[PDB]
Amino acid sequence: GILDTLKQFAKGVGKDLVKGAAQGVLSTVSCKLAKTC
Repeated sequence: GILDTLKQFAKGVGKDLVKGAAQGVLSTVSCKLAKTC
């Protein structure tokens, strides 16, 4: 349903964030003075 629909994309504009967190990691996170990575 609609309540699964928004959840699907949310659990994907959340994977992209987990992917964004899972980018460097230490290089990005440490590099993340003002997100210069």
